[PDB]
Amino acid sequence: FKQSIHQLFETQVERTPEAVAVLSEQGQLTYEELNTKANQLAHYLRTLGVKSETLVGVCVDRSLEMVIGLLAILKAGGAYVPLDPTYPRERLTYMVQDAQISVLVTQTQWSNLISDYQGQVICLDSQWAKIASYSQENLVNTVNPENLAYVIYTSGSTGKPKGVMIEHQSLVNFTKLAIAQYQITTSDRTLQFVSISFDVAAEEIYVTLCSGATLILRTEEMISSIPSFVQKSQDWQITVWSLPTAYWHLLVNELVKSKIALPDSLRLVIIGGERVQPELVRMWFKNVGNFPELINVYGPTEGTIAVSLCRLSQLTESQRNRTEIPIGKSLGENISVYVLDETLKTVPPETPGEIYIGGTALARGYLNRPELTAQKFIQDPFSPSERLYKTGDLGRYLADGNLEYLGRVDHQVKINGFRVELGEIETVLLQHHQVAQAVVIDRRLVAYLVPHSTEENLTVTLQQFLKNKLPSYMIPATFVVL
Ligand SMILES: Nc1ncnc2c1ncn2[C@@H]1O[C@H](COP(=O)(O)OC(=O)[C@@H](N)Cc2ccc(O)cc2)[C@@H](O)[C@H]1O
Repeated sequence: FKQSIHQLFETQVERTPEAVAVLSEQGQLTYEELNTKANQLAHYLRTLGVKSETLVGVCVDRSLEMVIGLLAILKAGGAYVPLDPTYPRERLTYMVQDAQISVLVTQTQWSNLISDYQGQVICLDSQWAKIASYSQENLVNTVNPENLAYVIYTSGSTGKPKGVMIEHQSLVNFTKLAIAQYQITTSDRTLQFVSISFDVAAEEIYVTLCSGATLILRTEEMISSIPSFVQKSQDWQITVWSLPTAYWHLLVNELVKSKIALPDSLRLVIIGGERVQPELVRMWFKNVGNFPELINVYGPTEGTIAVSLCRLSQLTESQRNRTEIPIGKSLGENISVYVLDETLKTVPPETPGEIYIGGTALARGYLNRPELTAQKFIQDPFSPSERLYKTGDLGRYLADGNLEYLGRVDHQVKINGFRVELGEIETVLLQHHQVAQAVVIDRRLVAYLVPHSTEENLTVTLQQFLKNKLPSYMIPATFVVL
């Protein structure tokens, strides 16, 4: 039963055309309108040469336009590549060249964001009268499940980011499994929180839209204070929150310090992205109790958003009084989450080892990084038709069957929720004329360096240098010398 993510969306549109698909502070779209507008744009893209396996850059901001754009690119048969407008010009230009993007779906306010850009550009804000002249009908057969849906960049330890290539089939599998796992229904209202730079945005978007619920797009201003976040969520009657762990940590502190009530519509809170602090888990249970439901979700971008989950509100008191909160069990039967030793053998329960993913969840690979792909995406020695992804994460299965996350073997970390390779930062500082050798460590980032020639504005200088190359969260707050 072959399916693309947009076909899944198209089935829902057919079921509930008049339901509200997407709401922002500025306007809303029904399923039918979202669909017809995405089709107009997709037909336009097809006339720009977009077809299966074509990478299309997306540099939009969180808005109805953004959702139209993503869906249109998928319907046209292309794969989208998020280009985060907050990244420096040099980084975005690099990704555009690396990926060979020749179509860019953007907005006039982000013009001049790519250096030397020679391809086709569509500005959704200024060119909508033209896109309105294209067909409103669903496109047929533009893609197969093994075709790409998105290529998303993540931090690279050798000094540049690399694209993780996700096929429709893994994404459709994730989406189907997640809807059933979360029990999403046509009554739910999901807050879209994270930038499309994080694969978690796809969770929020496609889980919502392919189940018939209402996607509610946040503003920048609503997250800067927890009370505003909660109150706005209450005004919106939000039923599902999807939160980066570091943000939920903040939220828990604030809930209790203050005497803030959760929205009465909220039924489910999904968290992930890093190790949840058992103490804050205990504090959530003491002050909030078992409703809303709280779920800890785990996985790398390379396993299509998530591969496991643990329902924290279903844990016993003593399962929660441990020092590690579990990441749980596989999202589904066709996804394997192994703890293996160094010869790729499974180990007895409660023995630590490295986490490997198998089955439907796997990315195709890294884009234009054959050596890195071969090293991470390994042929399964005991199942030769299949691959395993080496997560770099240490874990162990408990006797009760739940997986525990035990840390990293390497120097990847999370800074303010964002995936960071410390070697990326290290590798980039080296390129500067007055840096001879360098080491960056957490925690949160502190840089350690031996200059060629010191001078007393080296902190502000090296930060200026990094500001034009790396995202701001990769910029160490402090530096150290000797
Ligand atoms: N829950 C949990 N605990 C401990 N460590 C976690 C974790 N989730 C993810 N990690 C760590 O982050 C790495 C993967 O980083 P990523 O490729 O940036 O992607 C993600 O974190 C998300 N794809 C996970 C996720 C899914 C769904 C959801 O609602 C929120 C988050 C892992 O290798 C691990 O180190």
